[PDB]
Amino acid sequence: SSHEQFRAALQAVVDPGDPRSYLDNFIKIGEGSTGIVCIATVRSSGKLVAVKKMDLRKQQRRELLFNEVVIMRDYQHENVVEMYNSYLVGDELWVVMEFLEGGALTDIVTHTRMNEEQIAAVCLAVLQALSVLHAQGVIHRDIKSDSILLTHDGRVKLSDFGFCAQVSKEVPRRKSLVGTPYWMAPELISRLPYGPEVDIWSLGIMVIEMVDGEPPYFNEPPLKAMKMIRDNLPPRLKNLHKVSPSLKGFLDRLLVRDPAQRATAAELLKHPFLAKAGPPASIVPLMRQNRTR
Ligand SMILES: CNC(=O)c1cncc2[nH]nc(C(C)C)c12
Repeated sequence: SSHEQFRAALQAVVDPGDPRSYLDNFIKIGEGSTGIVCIATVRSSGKLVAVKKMDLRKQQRRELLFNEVVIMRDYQHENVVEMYNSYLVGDELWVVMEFLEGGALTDIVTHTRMNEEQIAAVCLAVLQALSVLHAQGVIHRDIKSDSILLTHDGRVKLSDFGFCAQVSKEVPRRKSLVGTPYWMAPELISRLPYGPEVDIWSLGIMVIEMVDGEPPYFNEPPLKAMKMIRDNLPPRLKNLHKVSPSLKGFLDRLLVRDPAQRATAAELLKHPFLAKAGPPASIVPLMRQNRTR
């Protein structure tokens, strides 16, 4: 009933019709917090696309599903996953989007050791995406390795906008407790009204993923890790001796407890650490299909 009501709402904003009419060979390739991801073949072309399928009845905040169509309509960009169409299919929202065949950054940080050229490439690409989003008041709010996808040729794109929000003159700060515990900014855990700064903190934690292979406190259960992030000084690299002074200096601009003193995306784009960034090709050897070839 509220379900039926919500379906009818989603229909108002999505494309008409049914992509099963033009896609074949759905194969499940992963699951996130809002739904599953399949690849599919476009029948006419043989081209591959990704289809995110999000059940309207299995969301913590089902109104956040509108984030998909806000981003799709308004905030497309070369470092954001291309989103082609959205549909209401039975009790699910489907988004047909680009297939990022280089996979998620998670697989790389789990199995591989990135060098600083590679790390600098990912950070530069993400910061390009964030500078543009933040300038328009869009906060991603779930920055972590799982949200960073790669093309086959090593180009970096943000994905998983399901938890994003907008700030504006009339709504200058957000308050919602949103994100993934280990990556959450301390002001957000503290329930202080917050802005785009929270994404810069989360990026800092992703740098720690890239250097150490996991976020701080990853062995603690989530409710307990958030307490630690809230209460303690900024987390430290397990492997400080393994990072250049340039990278440590960069990281120290991200993991600042006071949001007003944290570097902004625009400022971070000028950091000397990012001069180390290799081209997309530098990332390609880390990918599953290449690293044991
Ligand atoms: C883990 N996340 C996803 O699987 C995903 C999410 N949104 C868009 C996508 N395009 N291509 C993929 C996979 C190939 C990584 C995705």
